[PDB]
Amino acid sequence: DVQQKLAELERQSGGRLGVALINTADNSQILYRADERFAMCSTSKVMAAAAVLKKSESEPSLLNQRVEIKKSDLVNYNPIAEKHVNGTMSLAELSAAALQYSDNVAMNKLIAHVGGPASVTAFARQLGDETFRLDRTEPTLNTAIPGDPRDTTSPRAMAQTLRNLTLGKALGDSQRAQLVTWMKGNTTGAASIQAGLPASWVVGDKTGSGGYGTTNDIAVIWPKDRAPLILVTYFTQPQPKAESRRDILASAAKIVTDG
Ligand SMILES: *C(=O)N1C[C@H](NOS(=O)(=O)O)CC[C@H]1C(=O)NC1CCNCC1
Repeated sequence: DVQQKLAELERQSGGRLGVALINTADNSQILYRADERFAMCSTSKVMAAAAVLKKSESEPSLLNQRVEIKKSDLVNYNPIAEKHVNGTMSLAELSAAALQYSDNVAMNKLIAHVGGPASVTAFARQLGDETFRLDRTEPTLNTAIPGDPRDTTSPRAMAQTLRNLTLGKALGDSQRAQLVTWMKGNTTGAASIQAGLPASWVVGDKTGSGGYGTTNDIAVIWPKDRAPLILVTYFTQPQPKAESRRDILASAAKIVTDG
């Protein structure tokens, strides 16, 4: 059965695997270590962008507001922001960069705008997600030290929240659509959950990686002519310098779907 297959995959992987699937056809779930904490890494960018979208509902100019980019903002991973040094990007542009290029400067500007990691966390609490915690900014939020609760959530909580954000009513109509549009346009993701699904299925996802070989993906999935699914696959390893294992996420996706 599905639980045995996931346990076997986890054993083969040598690490710790967390899965939560929500099938909106029947409100059923497939859960594996779904209440354990895992470091989110770049998957936390979805919540930061959603927090800005929420604020924009009462401030219609917000997505157009200009944010300065300076050398001092640069970190290491900034493919979009590094092209606008001494200029500005709008909050919409920063959201797109964070979600589609995983730019870490862009994430930091979303965090700062809403008031910092504790404000992103407070947004999650307002949604009814009492598990999510964003503690740090980029780049340090990705350390993924085993046993460290900073910058973690559980698969169950993140699946339920991603469902709320992309399919439910957490966000206004325009803002929900915007988040879905951004996630459907991500430039990565094909090697993770998508690699375990049929070619025809439509996916909006956000990946992440970090210390301890942490390899993550969170997705909303539209199978052909079926109600959507939400899938969270989090994975981390014992060794600080372990390499990423996107194949494990693909394999988990294949196990928990009928595709
Ligand atoms: C997110 O987890 N990131 C951002 C960037 N893109 O990876 S993706 O998987 O999101 O596409 C690089 C990996 C990761 C990240 O921020 N890693 C840190 C880079 C700086 N050193 C510490 C790890």
